[PDB]
Amino acid sequence: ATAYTLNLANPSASQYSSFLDQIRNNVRDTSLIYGGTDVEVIGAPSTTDKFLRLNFQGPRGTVSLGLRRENLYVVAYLAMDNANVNRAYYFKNQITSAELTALFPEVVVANQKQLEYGEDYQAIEKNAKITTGDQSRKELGLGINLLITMIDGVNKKVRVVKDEARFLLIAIQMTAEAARFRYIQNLVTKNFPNKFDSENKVIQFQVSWSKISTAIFGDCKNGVFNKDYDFGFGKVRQAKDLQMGLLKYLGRPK
Repeated sequence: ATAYTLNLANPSASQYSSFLDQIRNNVRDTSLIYGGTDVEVIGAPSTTDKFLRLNFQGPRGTVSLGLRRENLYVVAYLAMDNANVNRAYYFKNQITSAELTALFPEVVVANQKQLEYGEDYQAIEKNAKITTGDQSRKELGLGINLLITMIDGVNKKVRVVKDEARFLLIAIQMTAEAARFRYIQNLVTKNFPNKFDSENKVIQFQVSWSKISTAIFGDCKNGVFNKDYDFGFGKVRQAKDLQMGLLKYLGRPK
């Protein structure tokens, strides 16, 4: 229903940051305070407003992303094919035809296609056909200019799973992940708008969202963890050092 647009025609660091804040502010429950921190926390699941639409506006067209408001998981994407026909591709276990019709009204039922692979990084990465290093998303790098290049691969083009998968990897990280982790946001704005190398720390943050959220929710007092934690990149005792942007909903603080 609700939609936010990122103007990639005339991108600026401030616009990107405000865009992420709009996502955070949309899904958060301001009454939720985890571990005595000021970090935004996603609110309880809604049965009336389940999805959020993100529009990547470019000079040659617009590609859209659909995310679940309850956890920021990707559910689908919209892009015009080589015949300028709007088409929506979705993950079966994430959304239905009726909901997809409401999310992307410009796409007719016949043009709704269920993706052949899973929504997890592993499944998408295998279809991305990355041939160097560990062959994971880390090998693609990050950045505004990279996102623009990836969009060109799906915008008004014949669907190629390799290009589609690569677009999803970058789009998910530049939106959902950047919303959750300020460290990721800061890397993007620091190198704005250039493409740059990703890091082990970037991946380490992503795989430990739940662990980090659980730690702040139930083992943290006034921003200080009750015991040292290590999520892969070193010992942390203060939640502030994690530079979190959005915590997973785990219920209300006890």
